[PDB]
Amino acid sequence: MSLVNRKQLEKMANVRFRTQEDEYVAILDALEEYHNMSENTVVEKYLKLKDINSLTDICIDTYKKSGRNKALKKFKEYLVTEVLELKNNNLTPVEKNLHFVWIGGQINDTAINYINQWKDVNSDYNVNVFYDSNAFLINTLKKTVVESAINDTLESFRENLNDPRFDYNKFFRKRMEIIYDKQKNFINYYKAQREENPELIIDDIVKTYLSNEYSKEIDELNTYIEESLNKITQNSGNDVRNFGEFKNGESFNLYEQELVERWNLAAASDILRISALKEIGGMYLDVDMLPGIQPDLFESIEKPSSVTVDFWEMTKLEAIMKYKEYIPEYTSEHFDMLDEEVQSSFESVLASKSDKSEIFSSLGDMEASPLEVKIAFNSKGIINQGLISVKDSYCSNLIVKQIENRYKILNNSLNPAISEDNDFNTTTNTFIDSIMAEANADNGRFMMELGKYLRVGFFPDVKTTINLSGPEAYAAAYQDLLMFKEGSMNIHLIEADLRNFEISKTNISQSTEQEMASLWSFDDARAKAQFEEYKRNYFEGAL
Ligand SMILES: O=c1ccn([C@@H]2O[C@H](COP(=O)(O)OP(=O)(O)O)[C@@H](O)[C@H]2O)c(=O)[nH]1
Ligand SMILES: OC[C@H]1O[C@H](O)[C@H](O)[C@@H](O)[C@@H]1O
Ligand SMILES: [Mn+2]
Repeated sequence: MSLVNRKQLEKMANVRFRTQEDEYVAILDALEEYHNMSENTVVEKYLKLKDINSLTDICIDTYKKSGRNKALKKFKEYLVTEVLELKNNNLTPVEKNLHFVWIGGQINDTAINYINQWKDVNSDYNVNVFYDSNAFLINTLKKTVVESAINDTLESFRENLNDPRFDYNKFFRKRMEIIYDKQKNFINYYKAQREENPELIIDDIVKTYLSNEYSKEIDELNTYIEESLNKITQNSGNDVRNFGEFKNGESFNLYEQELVERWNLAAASDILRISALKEIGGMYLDVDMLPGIQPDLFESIEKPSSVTVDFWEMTKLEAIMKYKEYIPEYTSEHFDMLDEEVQSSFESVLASKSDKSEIFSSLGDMEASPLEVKIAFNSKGIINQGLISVKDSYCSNLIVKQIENRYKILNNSLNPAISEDNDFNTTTNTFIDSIMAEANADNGRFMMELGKYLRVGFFPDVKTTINLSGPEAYAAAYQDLLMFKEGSMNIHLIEADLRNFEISKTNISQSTEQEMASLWSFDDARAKAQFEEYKRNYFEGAL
């Protein structure tokens, strides 16, 4: 399992009558050094392999027709394998912290109920539910602005809505234009207020705005802030405004951009979660994730052949919540579709258990490499709804830097476009023209995903966040690690590469009810059902 020594590499890369060139010798020296590093940190050894890798590339480029290159390229594969060896063999304890994030408003009971299942089965774990005490009204601001735009849009189309099958995309298109205008109005107000009185907090500005523009009662908004603050305080709340390292770092401006300007709480949470992991260590979880089910629990019950795996995984939790009642209002939509015999097998199994510890597994003493961040997987690949990292892991730093470099590219084209104070369509075109002029061979595909940034949260199937602060930033960091580099923009890693960094599937139950409804995005199917909902809501409005 050891990777090659100096002599073994000289045999490999041997070419009769060719002297060892300086750049060849350099690799050889560096390799022997690496084998003298028993007492060094894993990170120190990774950095050595990184330099060995860099010296190998130099040698290859310096002598492109060399009989050594075939073996040198082989040697590079060995370096990667060694990183995985290093990663898999030098494990340190994961700090016993569970980190949840809920920002922008009051947390609901169902989110708390999911959180308590984890608490209930991981008593040795300190729980953080990150919130922003300056920013409990962002969810209200977005809701009010979007509902206002919904109404203005219907009043624009009117009877044209009847006929024929009017293209519902026209609705969301016109509504985006109105949303962009209102949002710009607020952003302009926020910036004017901050520059007039830097002591003002987001919520002060938001409630004044809501009161001025939407005739909201600030007394009521005040009471909601009060209630939200109290509730999260009682539920392991941890204020972002006290997270000093995060506040003073280069990501905080990105966080606030998503929070205050774009109203994208999932993107804001993407930025927060990884800084929390870097700075504190532990395990990050989305509030719609539940503890792993005990593997032995349902073994005696065979999945019917007619039913898919993901369907079966949903019904397991639905079975649990039906008979054990751990979480109020939990759906049994799928469990109920089953044959009565299979339902009986579930209730007989669950009945033979008296404890929640017999139902959900505990996380226990986990360990992972100082090099890595482990990430959840689903049918579509990596997903950052579950993350595991020791404090200050090398990858956590790689991910933070990916996100920041991704936002730097975004904002370089976006800010000038927005500062021309034009409408949605003009702004969009200007921004895309700039994105296009700035794209090259190795970021092209990333750039194609940015063009859509301005509609995030407001138009169906706009998922740009994924490419900016979400899963693609992690894939890119992993490529950084295994490619011995920084700033990868073209992802070429395959599933098997990324599988190296996976969280064991048994540590998380992903197929939950709340996971089936995205809070920051919505698909075409959902867009259609919203649009018709809005049509009928409005018609019933004579009240
Ligand atoms: O109003 C909100 C909505 C979302 N989130 C955060 O965004 C995460 C991702 O939400 P969701 O699971 O809906 O995203 P998805 O898995 O559908 O991409 C949540 O767990 C929260 O951390 C938040 O803090 N406030
Ligand atoms: O990156 C956008 C989103 O991607 C994934 O769907 C994760 O579930 C979510 O937590 C994240 O916010
Ligand atoms: Mn989710």
